[PDB]
Amino acid sequence: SRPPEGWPKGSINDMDYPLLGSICAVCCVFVAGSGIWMLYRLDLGMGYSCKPYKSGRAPEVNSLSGIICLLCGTMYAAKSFDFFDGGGTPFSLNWYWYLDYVFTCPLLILDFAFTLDLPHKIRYFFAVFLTLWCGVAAFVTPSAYRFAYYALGCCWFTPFALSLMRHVKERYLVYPPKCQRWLFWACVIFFGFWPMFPILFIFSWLGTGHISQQAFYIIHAFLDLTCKSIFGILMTVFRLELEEHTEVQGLPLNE
Amino acid sequence: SRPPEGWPKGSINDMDYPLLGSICAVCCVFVAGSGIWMLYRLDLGMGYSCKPYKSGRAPEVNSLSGIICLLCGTMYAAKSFDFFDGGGTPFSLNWYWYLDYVFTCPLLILDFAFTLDLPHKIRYFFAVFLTLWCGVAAFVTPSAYRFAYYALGCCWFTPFALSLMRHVKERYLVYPPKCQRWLFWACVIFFGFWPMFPILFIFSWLGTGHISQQAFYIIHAFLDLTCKSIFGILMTVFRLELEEHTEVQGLPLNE
Amino acid sequence: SRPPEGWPKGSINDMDYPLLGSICAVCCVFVAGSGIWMLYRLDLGMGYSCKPYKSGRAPEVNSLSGIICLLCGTMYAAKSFDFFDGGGTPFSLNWYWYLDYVFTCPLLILDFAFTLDLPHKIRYFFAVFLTLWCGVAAFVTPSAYRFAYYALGCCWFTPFALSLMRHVKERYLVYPPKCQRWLFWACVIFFGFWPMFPILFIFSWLGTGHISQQAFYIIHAFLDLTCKSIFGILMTVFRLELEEHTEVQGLPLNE
Ligand SMILES: *C/C=C(C)/C=C/C=C(C)/C=C/C1=C(C)CCCC1(C)C
Ligand SMILES: *C/C=C(C)/C=C/C=C(C)/C=C/C1=C(C)CCCC1(C)C
Ligand SMILES: *C/C=C(C)/C=C/C=C(C)/C=C/C1=C(C)CCCC1(C)C
Repeated sequence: SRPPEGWPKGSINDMDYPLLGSICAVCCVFVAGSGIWMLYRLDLGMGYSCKPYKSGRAPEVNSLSGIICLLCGTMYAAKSFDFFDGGGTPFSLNWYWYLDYVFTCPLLILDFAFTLDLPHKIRYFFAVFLTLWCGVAAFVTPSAYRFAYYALGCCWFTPFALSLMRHVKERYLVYPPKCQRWLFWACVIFFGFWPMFPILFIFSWLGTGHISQQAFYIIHAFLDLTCKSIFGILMTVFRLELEEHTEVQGLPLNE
Repeated sequence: SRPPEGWPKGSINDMDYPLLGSICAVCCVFVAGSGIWMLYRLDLGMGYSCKPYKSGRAPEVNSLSGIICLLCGTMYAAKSFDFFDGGGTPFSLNWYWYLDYVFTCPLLILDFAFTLDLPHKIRYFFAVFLTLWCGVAAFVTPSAYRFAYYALGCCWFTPFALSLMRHVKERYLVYPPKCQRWLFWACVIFFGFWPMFPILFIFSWLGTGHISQQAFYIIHAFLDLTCKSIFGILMTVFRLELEEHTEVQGLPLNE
Repeated sequence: SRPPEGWPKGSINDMDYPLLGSICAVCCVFVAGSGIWMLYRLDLGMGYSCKPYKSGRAPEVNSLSGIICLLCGTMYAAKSFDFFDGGGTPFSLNWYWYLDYVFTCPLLILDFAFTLDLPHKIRYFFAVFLTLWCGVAAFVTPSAYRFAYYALGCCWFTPFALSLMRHVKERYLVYPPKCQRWLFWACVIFFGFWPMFPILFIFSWLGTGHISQQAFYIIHAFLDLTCKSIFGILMTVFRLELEEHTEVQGLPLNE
């Protein structure tokens, strides 16, 4: 991909590769670290009290928050190696925008859906999956059909966002107030930050032209830290509060 | 992919791109529309009587018919954008024949297998998956090993077709006559149309040479409409008849 | 991929393609054959006595050993067609080292994990998946970041190997001595041979330079025969011994 004489001067690929490499490297360590904390604490037991799991194992699906973090962090390690190697390398996760997200965003929606017991888990998964594929297509397409792909993207996303809103709202009163606190912050992230991604696309170098490819890399690093690690920690703490109420103390869910 | 001077005149890629774009666009709307009807009716309740689901949710796997339709329709939107953009675009679902089917055909077999309660669901899934990958390989390979890939394809498909025949036949008498009617039409499609795909490959421009790449695109649009939408509607109506008998009226399956 | 004038003389791709084709072809037949035996015997019933399954079906997950074999054998058929066609063909499973393993190795770990009832099945799956992706990246990367990808690979693999060791050791005394015999050989393969793959990478033409690309193809054919077929047969016989004890004879697991 990289011209043997380096990227052209005025090229969108004429970036500060050392800085980009560095930023991915730190993001790699914090996101992966958060995942290790998540799996560790999950194994410790149920609730803050750390009541022993009857089976001696946590439920399989509780592992998704941590796994998503370890997977996102591993991709940030790859992304770093590409930047430090100057970009345009044979195995570049920095070349096809959104391809990495095809793997992590559908897992995030499942994690949220198992944690709250939302209906229509298969639908939510495919809604998210198709949305990210439209993004990928949108980014590689140089014609105006760029915006045909983007719109097709928005067609999937909008009914997904509104459906999820209604479903979370229905379950938000089932949980006790202590649980309700963590659920609030996770909703802020989901409904605050997920819309940021398509709004950013419009102002990028592929739309209006306000945001450079370099700034775009740095911004997605902050967004990935928030949408994976912090969200992950919020799901973990939400599940600890929930277990303390229902399992350690034996109380019942409003429902 | 597209030469800057357009496709050569005698080229297999010298096609009526406006017509192809148009045809994919209509197929996109009908297939996606059918899927929306499928998920809507599923949510309404069990049977024609629309008896409330006890849990308040349909079973997850009942969503596959509709999902398959929404996924196939979304790919027909992509295929349209590629044709209208003249073909050979960076994100072309019209370039690698059969790649799209790698995602939808294994889902169709699961849908049919959950609906009838066939054995060996994991086997059926991988049988179908491998068959379509052989097709993909067959299409990109320009040598005579084209027919080595095709044969390897047929090796997977033939024992799958015969195994399924036997398994459907065993379950066809379990169901009441009203159900038996819909099951018949779905079998016609599965055993009539699925064989059409490999028979078409032989007469294509990659075999004998009777069918042009353009005609081939138009024919697969009709086959996708039949194998996804109509099949989908037949599964839906079959499940409505079945639920009316077993759930609303409480009758028992012959079995 | 292949220069129209053939591969250069001193090229790593100047190989004995007839011999390579031949070797893949035999490996294809034995691995696929073993899989057919595996599914056949599974269908026969529970234990050596072949006690009828109550449901009339084997459990779905017992099919994985055979499926993995049929999938690996099918890829060896593809690999053969590529070698006989001289290499560098459009659908070459011989071009991107380790890509094929991305599909089979995570399935092997699930098969082993369902058979022994190991905890953390989702974690084990993703540990293996990410490791093989690091291999793929390592192989295509020509820079020294080759060894950054390899190390990242080893970061996933090492905690996986040690975790599995501890978990198998905990379950190895649950099973009766007759079962314990087969479990021993399967552990030899898993802990003997899986480490062979990264040790080979170091001595290859991409590391020190002791092992040629040709020898490397032949060695992986022997390793795939051992890690898929023989392992597969060991899992099958282990499950037959186990069922004879617990199901046919009704005895209890130490646990
Ligand atoms: C961890 C990364 C996350 C949560 C990413 C989410 C990304 C989106 C919600 C992206 C949405 C898009 C559209 C709605 C349409 C156009 C293309 C996208 C991918 C930017
Ligand atoms: C919705 C699309 C469907 C149901 C497609 C099915 C396609 C096949 C059954 C194709 C079969 C093939 C072979 C049996 C061998 C050669 C290659 C194929 C893919 C044409
Ligand atoms: C059937 C094939 C099997 C069991 C292959 C297993 C392969 C590995 C365990 C490979 C391991 C690697 C590393 C630990 C790091 C570097 C890259 C690999 C893929 C060679």
